[PDB]
Amino acid sequence: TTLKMAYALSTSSHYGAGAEAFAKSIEGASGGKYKVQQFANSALGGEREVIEGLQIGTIDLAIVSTGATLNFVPETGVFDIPFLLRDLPHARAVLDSKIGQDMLAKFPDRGIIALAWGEQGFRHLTNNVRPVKTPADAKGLKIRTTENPIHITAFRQIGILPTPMAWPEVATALQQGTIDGQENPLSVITSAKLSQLQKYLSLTGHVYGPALVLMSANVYNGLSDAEKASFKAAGKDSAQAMRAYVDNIEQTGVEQLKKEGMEVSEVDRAAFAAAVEPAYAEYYKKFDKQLIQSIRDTKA
Ligand SMILES: CC(C)(CO)[C@@H](O)C(=O)[O-]
Ligand SMILES: [Cl-]
Repeated sequence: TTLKMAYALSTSSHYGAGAEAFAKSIEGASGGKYKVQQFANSALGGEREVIEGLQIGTIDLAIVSTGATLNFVPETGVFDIPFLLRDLPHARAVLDSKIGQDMLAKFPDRGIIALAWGEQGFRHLTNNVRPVKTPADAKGLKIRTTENPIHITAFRQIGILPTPMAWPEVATALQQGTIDGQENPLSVITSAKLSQLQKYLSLTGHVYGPALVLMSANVYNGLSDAEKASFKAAGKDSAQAMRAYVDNIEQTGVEQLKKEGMEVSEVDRAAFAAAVEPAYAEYYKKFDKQLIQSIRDTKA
């Protein structure tokens, strides 16, 4: 059985590393009973369509951001609150804990199996208009966001004009100048060639970007208990490969982007965190305050 695995970016990206690790894991475990064929570079559409495909069973596997997943499992949105997950060790500890694992168990009610929390890293603001050194500098910029309402609410707080847009639209819109910028981690800014589309980078690190390794219920439900365990294991191997890719690009990424001609600014992240904090008025209408505190207090 050849399973079809979709993702948005190149085979040399963190998604590619994750998909390759998944493929090797399941092919080895299954003695070749299951093989993975990769559909990179958004060939099967935007992430929303990919998730819809898993629900119907036309796509078997995927690695996606949390850009479009709140339309399916809104409860996970808590992880998308700017500055809540503080750094890579904290984010990983939270997602690997019962807090994160309990969230994965919410997907099957929607016809989706969530095998593991993978990773993109911390998202940064890019644009074509001017350097952004302070939150004031960002006001008035037309910045593309994902479809994620938690992100959109945050950016409104510093006067950004957000335009939610699926990923396949972004390069064209940047070139056309209908949006001034976007935000994504070093892993994406490098692998998606955004230095060719964006003059300025500010290292806001405003939110951790998780990823999800997903599988169709169609396929998963058909498996034995041993086979289900092997897909969960491959999910974990995929997540580890993504985290290792991120650990590496976090060391080299800014240097790479400067070489490619980007003007990179460090910022005072505490100023940005303070500027977006009033959005908690909205977040507390969606998420339990005690869950948010438990995330804060998760160690490591
Ligand atoms: C680039 C991306 C599709 C990766 O999942 C996502 O981070 C997004 O939509 O910005
Ligand atoms: Cl897991």
